[PDB]
Amino acid sequence: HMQKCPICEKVIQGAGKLPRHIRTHTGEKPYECNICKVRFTRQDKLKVHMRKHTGEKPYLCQQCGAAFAHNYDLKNHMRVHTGLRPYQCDSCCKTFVRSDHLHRHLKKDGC
Amino acid sequence: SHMQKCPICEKVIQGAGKLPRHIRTHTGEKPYECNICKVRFTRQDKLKVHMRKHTGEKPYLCQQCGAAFAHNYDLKNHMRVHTGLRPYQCDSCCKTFVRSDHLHRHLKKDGC
DNA sequence: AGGGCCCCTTCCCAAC
DNA sequence: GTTGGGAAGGGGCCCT
DNA sequence: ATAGGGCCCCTTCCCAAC
DNA sequence: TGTTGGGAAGGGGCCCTA
Ligand SMILES: [Zn+2]
Ligand SMILES: [Zn+2]
Ligand SMILES: [Zn+2]
Ligand SMILES: [Zn+2]
Ligand SMILES: [Zn+2]
Ligand SMILES: [Zn+2]
Ligand SMILES: [Zn+2]
Ligand SMILES: [Zn+2]
Repeated sequence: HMQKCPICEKVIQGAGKLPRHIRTHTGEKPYECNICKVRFTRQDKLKVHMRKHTGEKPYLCQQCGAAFAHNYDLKNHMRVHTGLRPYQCDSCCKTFVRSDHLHRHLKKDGC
Repeated sequence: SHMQKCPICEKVIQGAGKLPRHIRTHTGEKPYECNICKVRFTRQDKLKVHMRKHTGEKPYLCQQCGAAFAHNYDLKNHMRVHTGLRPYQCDSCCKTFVRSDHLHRHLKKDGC
């Protein structure tokens, strides 16, 4: 369930997820694309890469017809139609539409 | 409880008794206050470091020249003039840096 | 218990 | 100054 | 044999000085 | 302009004491 990496000593969660993390140290990339033969450290990244060769964006917006490569990217897009800005800075009260936009504002100062 | 997940951000915090310290990063609580300048701190060890401003203590002394410094990074920087050593080196560039964060922002800033 | 698969985060940087 | 696509990496969840 | 406080180490970060 | 660097923020290991 939880284990420390023998190289970086950071805690890795999830059973069987340690070899995947160690590949970020060793750099080994077992999964290879059948077309461009670019190698990848993880299988889910290679699967996403194969869609780049076809241009497939399977997740479509119901309102504007916009296509996205990831289903969670489509949920981020729905905020354009709903106008919802769920992230807010408790010091400024300024709102954002993505979490990293709020994270960028907090690491600054003078706010 | 050498390892525990924070009840707020669900991230793993290591070390016994280290969770309330991490919780204060969420709440902003500053229970440690310098009684001279009234500046508040979230951690006791950060208060001790701040006390050196008033005591003038420079506990980091060089073993060769004997110069005293207030922070460990001052001594490490000062050791460079005794050595000439630049300790951090990229391998996809063989470019040399003086601090660790200089190498990190070089491996993540376009370029090579 | 470990493999797919997906969700989620920040970082970079460009379009706007 | 705001938005967002791509990518790296971590963790939850399902199934066999 | 153990848990918590103190203490000091390390890192990346912003961003200003050089 | 690029490079250097001071200090903040935060996480983790070691030691001492109960
Ligand atoms: Zn590691
Ligand atoms: Zn390919
Ligand atoms: Zn839409
Ligand atoms: Zn704000
Ligand atoms: Zn937390
Ligand atoms: Zn003070
Ligand atoms: Zn010296
Ligand atoms: Zn390089």
